[PDB]
Amino acid sequence: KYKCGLPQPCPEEHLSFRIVSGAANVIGPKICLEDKMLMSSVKDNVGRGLNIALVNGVSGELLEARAFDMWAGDVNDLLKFIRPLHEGTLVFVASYDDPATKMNEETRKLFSELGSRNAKDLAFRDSWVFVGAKGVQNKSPFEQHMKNSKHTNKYEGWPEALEMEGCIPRRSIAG
Ligand SMILES: CC(=O)O[C@H](C)C[N+](C)(C)C
Repeated sequence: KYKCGLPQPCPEEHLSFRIVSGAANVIGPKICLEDKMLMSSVKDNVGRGLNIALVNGVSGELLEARAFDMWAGDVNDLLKFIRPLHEGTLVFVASYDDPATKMNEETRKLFSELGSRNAKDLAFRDSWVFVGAKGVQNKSPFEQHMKNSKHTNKYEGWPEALEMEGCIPRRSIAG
């Protein structure tokens, strides 16, 4: 195993990452970058809702990681966290339990501008993992979504946890 437990390394200056979303309302998510856990139950920084790590796209430094309660939290807290990002900031997102109840149109639009295809349709108890970036042009290649649906839900009441891994190119110091 290589960085973050991937089966292959990420060469050419790329950042290795792995995200696992939550399982129902009992197993928290985790976000790994370059073999370091940005968010996990061991770091004790995850919670129900959206678990978001903001990362410098040049250095890979963690700027901040926070969980946002999407059931009872004020969505303006989430919005203040994700709106004023510098160009190239990477945005790692893992849902836990319910990512959607407090999401509003402004939040869906901002995630879309960060590269999300699934934010526009996110609904109660969906599973979602996503890596976006401030200034991305096309949609992100790192996004998975599972709808909360009784026919397919792994759990009584919730969809399965998602696992996503990959290699992210570094931004240059140019500019
Ligand atoms: C700038 C741009 O392009 O962005 C980056 C590459 C990141 N992701 C995550 C989206 C992949």
